[PDB]
Amino acid sequence: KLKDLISDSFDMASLTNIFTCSNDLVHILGVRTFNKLETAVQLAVHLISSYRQWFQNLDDKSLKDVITLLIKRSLLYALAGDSTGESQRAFIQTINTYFGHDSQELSDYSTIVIANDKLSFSSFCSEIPSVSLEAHEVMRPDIVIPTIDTIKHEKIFYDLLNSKRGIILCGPPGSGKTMIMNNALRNSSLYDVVGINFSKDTTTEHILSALHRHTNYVTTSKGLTLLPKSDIKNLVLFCDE
Repeated sequence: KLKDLISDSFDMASLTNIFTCSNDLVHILGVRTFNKLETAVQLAVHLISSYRQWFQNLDDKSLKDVITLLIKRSLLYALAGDSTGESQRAFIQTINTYFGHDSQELSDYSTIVIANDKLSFSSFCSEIPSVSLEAHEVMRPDIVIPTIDTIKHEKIFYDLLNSKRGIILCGPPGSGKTMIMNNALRNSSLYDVVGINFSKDTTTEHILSALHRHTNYVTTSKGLTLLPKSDIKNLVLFCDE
């Protein structure tokens, strides 16, 4: 049922225009759409399967709506996830134009959250509380001011990480990329961070030693030797620069 809904949810006649418009866009670390397709499909399928038991009680219209919204978000963050904020917004407008208008419209910060005691869906935007600081807390190297963009980036970073594919965080210096990664992975207790600071000269032996610091070799009759880690909690080999 879910695979039929995914296949019937998006049709290539609509997506040709989306891909062509994606080509007409400035891309930092530019990669051809033929390669971004893997990220788009993987993220879309992971997002759709993350709620695969909460569609049974949902009517088919709303099921199609939620599938289309997830597809739109994955396409946005794969095709145009490496562009400027304004370019992304233009791409939400493009996606909403080219997809059918009978589906839920992706917004700048559209998200899906749900309670099992009271079934909830549809787009939720600007639900971050505002906090005021004391006078003596103006500048310390420990104070973060959460905004809509920071929450959005943490959410999409976590969603990409849960899809089992690598993430490259491109940004100007002092944009808090490691800050976003730390706040995204410290809230959950399923990923372990092993940071590596790349230098001008770096050998594979550094990566191997860092992995061996946290990971334990195993030997099996099938699969020969494998390299798990110590615990069930997953690993993240964050390699900066």
